[PDB]
Amino acid sequence: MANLDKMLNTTVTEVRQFLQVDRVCVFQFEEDYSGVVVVEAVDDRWISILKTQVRDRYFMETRGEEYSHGRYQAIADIYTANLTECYRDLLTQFQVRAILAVPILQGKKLWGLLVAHQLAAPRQWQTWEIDFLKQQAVVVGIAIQQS
Ligand SMILES: *C(=C)[C@@H]1/C(=C/C2=NC(=C\c3[nH]c(/C=C4\NC(=O)C(C=C)=C4C)c(C)c3CCC(=O)O)/C(CCC(=O)O)=C2C)NC(=O)[C@@H]1C
Repeated sequence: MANLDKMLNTTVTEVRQFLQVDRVCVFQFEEDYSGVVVVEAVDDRWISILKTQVRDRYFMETRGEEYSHGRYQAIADIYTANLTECYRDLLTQFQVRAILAVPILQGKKLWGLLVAHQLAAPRQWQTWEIDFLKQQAVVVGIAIQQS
């Protein structure tokens, strides 16, 4: 079968349950580095962002180049982090307190992001959790090719 959608759904569920976080989702980039939240596991208590189309200026202007070379975002508390206003308001609209966002690659090509959000309260991200989510993104990268 190699059903990609099923594997991705299982992945984000697996991650959300194991890290005990409020949302894990996959953001898939369009050809211009806009994109869509294509798969999501979220706690019922918060609003689902599934299939939201996002036109993020940082991604669209850089064309993901930094994320293609392994940059990631790990922020425990988005209100004390130094974020520009419009990006903080996107996160606020997604009800985010803390964010761990890692690149999903096809070779060196940035295909999307694998993102964990904490929505209840801030949350320190541990070293291993960053490695965990990155390694999950590796597994997704393999699956995408062969889907
Ligand atoms: C203003 C014009 C807005 C805008 C600008 C910026 N976005 C920025 C960085 C950025 N954007 C993302 C995107 C997501 N985070 C998610 O959780 C999801 C979906 C589930 C998406 C699509 C991330 C991860 C980052 C961090 C990049 C990084 O620095 O590692 C920035 C730069 C950050 C800053 O200076 O605060 C700007 C500016 N994005 C908007 O949507 C509107 C258009």
